Amino acid sequence: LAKPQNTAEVQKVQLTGEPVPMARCVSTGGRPPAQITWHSDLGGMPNTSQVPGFLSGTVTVTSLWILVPSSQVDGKNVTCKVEHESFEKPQLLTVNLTVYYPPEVSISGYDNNWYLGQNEATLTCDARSNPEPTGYNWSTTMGPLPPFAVAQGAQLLIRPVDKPINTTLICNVTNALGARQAELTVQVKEGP
Ligand SMILES: *[C@@H]1O[C@H](CO[C@@H]2O[C@@H](C)[C@@H](O)[C@@H](O)[C@@H]2O)[C@@H](O[C@@H]2O[C@H](CO)[C@@H](O[C@@H]3O[C@H](CO)[C@@H](O)[C@H](O)[C@@H]3O)[C@H](O)[C@H]2NC(C)=O)[C@H](O)[C@H]1NC(C)=O
Ligand SMILES: *[C@@H]1O[C@H](CO)[C@@H](O[C@@H]2O[C@H](CO)[C@@H](O[C@@H]3O[C@H](CO)[C@@H](O)[C@H](O)[C@@H]3O)[C@H](O)[C@H]2NC(C)=O)[C@H](O)[C@H]1NC(C)=O
Ligand SMILES: *[C@@H]1O[C@H](CO)[C@@H](O[C@@H]2O[C@H](CO)[C@@H](O)[C@H](O)[C@H]2NC(C)=O)[C@H](O)[C@H]1NC(C)=O
Ligand SMILES: *[C@@H]1O[C@H](CO)[C@@H](O[C@@H]2O[C@H](CO)[C@@H](O)[C@H](O)[C@H]2NC(C)=O)[C@H](O)[C@H]1NC(C)=O
Ligand SMILES: *[C@@H]1O[C@H](CO)[C@@H](O)[C@H](O)[C@H]1NC(C)=O
Repeated sequence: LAKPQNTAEVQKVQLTGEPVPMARCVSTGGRPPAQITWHSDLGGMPNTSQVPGFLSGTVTVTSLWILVPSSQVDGKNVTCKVEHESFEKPQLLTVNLTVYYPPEVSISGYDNNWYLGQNEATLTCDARSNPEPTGYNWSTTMGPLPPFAVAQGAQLLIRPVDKPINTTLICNVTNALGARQAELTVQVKEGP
């Protein structure tokens, strides 16, 4: 028998409809051939294959992990387990998935309890994409931003109001692949 060594890269992927290979794992020069299995919180479909090795009697196994690409998987871990009767213990190889996609946006920092004459409250335009977003843009459903709302990069500062107002905000985010956007209505009364 022969002790074979192995590798594993990460096959970068876009947002195609079909299930494509997102991670490869390979054990070259096995005798006998090695056993390759995958383990992770988000299992899919592993497709294995093998070609003759270098020294007569050996075999190199090449297994790829196929899955239907999706935004929440970017950054997640996938582990390949190469087990063979010649190692001290089953060897473990881990890859760091990668998926490019348009920006998914949302706005936080608003508790329906906004009243007249309060202190400066600021909202953040939460956005998760790959690769990182290149530009942020604030505007209103009416066109230009009201005078009490001054834009600050990826955040919008809301100053004190003298009289009640209404305005649905829009955060247009642009990264290297596209440009998306969120919506959001905000109110300020008097009450107590
Ligand atoms: C901010 O807007 C509110 C109302 O907000 C409401 O929802 C928004 C998304 C828009 O669709 C608005 O058009 C809509 O009003 C203003 O106060 C609202 O005024 C309207 C009419 O002036 C009130 O209509 C009432 O409807 C109820 C039943 O739904 C009837 O019982 C009443 O008789 C009356 O017809 C509406 O009730 C009232 N909304 C609230 C929550 O009180 C508000 O004036 C505006 N801000 C400022 C500073 O003017
Ligand atoms: C897979 O690898 C990627 C990058 O190779 C990892 O992304 C990295 O995520 C960490 C934490 O989530 C980021 O580190 C933090 O950076 C900020 C700087 O903004 C710093 O303030 C923090 O103290 C911390 O160091 C890191 O920026 C980010 N890498 C890149 C290139 O953006 C990802 O976590 C890996 N995924 C898994 C499942 O291991
Ligand atoms: C694993 O993938 C291989 C190819 O990587 C599949 O082989 C294909 O087989 C289909 C029919 O089943 C053929 O139409 C293709 O030409 C083959 N593709 C290649 C690249 O050879 C194989 O079917 C897959 N294994 C399993 C068990 O599904
Ligand atoms: C995801 O994979 C990374 C490696 O890319 C893991 O990082 C290891 O963390 C352990 C314990 O924290 C360390 O002993 C190792 O040194 C780290 N690996 C490297 C190469 O530095 C991480 O544990 C994994 N996390 C998840 C959630 O899967
Ligand atoms: C968002 O910003 C991009 C970049 O300039 C622009 O082309 C696009 O028209 C904007 N989208 C909307 C809905 O305003």
